[PDB]
Amino acid sequence: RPPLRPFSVVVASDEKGGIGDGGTIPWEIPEDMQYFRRVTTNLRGKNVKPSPSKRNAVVMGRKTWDSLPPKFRPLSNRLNVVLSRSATKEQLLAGIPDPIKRAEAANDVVAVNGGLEDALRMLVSKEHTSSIETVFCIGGGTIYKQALCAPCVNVLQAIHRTVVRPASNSCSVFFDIPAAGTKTPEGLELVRESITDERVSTGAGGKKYQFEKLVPRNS
Ligand SMILES: NC(=O)C1=CN([C@@H]2O[C@H](COP(=O)(O)OP(=O)(O)OC[C@H]3O[C@@H](n4cnc5c(N)ncnc54)[C@H](OP(=O)(O)O)[C@@H]3O)[C@@H](O)[C@H]2O)C=CC1
Ligand SMILES: CCc1nc(N)nc(N)c1-c1ccc(Cl)cc1
Repeated sequence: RPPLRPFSVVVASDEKGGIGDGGTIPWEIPEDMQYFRRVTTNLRGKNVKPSPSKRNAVVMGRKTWDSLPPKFRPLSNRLNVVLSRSATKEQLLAGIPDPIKRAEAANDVVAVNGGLEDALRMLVSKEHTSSIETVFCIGGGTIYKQALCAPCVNVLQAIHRTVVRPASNSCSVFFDIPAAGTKTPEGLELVRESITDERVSTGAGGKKYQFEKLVPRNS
C-alpha cells in the first residue's frame, strides 16, 4: 500500500558471497553470460519475441550500469531500469557511444531517482503490469541488500544464482543470503528448488560453476 511489483534476483557469486571488486566482476564465465542473457530476455509461452509492448525488465544500480561495457548498453530486448540519486535518463543515454543505437535506446532505458522499492512501485503502474512480464534485479551489492530485506524481500519470488568456485581473491562487494537451514533475523529462509551439476567454464581460469534456483520458504 502502495503494492510492490514481484521480482526475481539473478546473480553470480562465490562461496564467500563475493560478486565483484566494486567496479567489475573478477571472473570470466561465458556460459554464465549466455545464461544470464537468455534468463532475463526470455518471455513466457511459445514464440513470443520481446518488444516494447511486452518484455522483461532488469533493475540495476547506477554502478552496475556503468560496469556494463559501453557496447552492451543497454541490455538488449529488456527494459533497463537504472537506480541513481542523480543520473538522469539522458545522462545514461549519453554513455552509449554508437549514436544510432543511442537514438534507439531512448525507449529502453528508464532512470529511477530512488531504490529498488521505488522501482518496484513504479513497475506496478498500469503501463508496466502489461508491458513488463518479469522483473529481474541484477545488482549490484547495494541493490541486492535492498532486495533481501523488507519491504522488497516480501515480493521476492526467486533467486537464480550462479555458484562460482573457487572463491575469488578480488571480491569486496557481496550478496549476503542465509545459508541452507537458516532464517535471517527479518525472517527470510531460502530453499533450493534446483541446481545443475558442477561444470567447468571454458573461460580463463576454468572456474567451476552451478546454476541454482532458490525460492523463499512458504510454510
Ligand atoms: N556477480 C554479480 O552477479 C554482480 C556483480 N556486480 C558488481 O558489484 C559491484 C557494484 O556493486 P555496488 O558498489 O553496490 O553498486 P550498485 O550497482 O549497487 O549501485 C549503487 C548505486 O546505485 C544507486 N542507488 C542505490 N540505492 C539507491 C537509492 N536508495 N536511491 C537512489 N539511488 C540508489 C546509487 O547510484 P548513484 O551514485 O548514481 O547515486 C548508488 O551509488 C561491481 O563490482 C559490479 O561488477 C553488480 C551486479 C551483479
Ligand atoms: C553475465 C553476468 C551476470 N551473471 C549472473 N548470474 N547474474 C548477474 N546479475 C550478472 C550481471 C552482472 C553485471 C551486469 Cl552489468 C549485467 C549482468
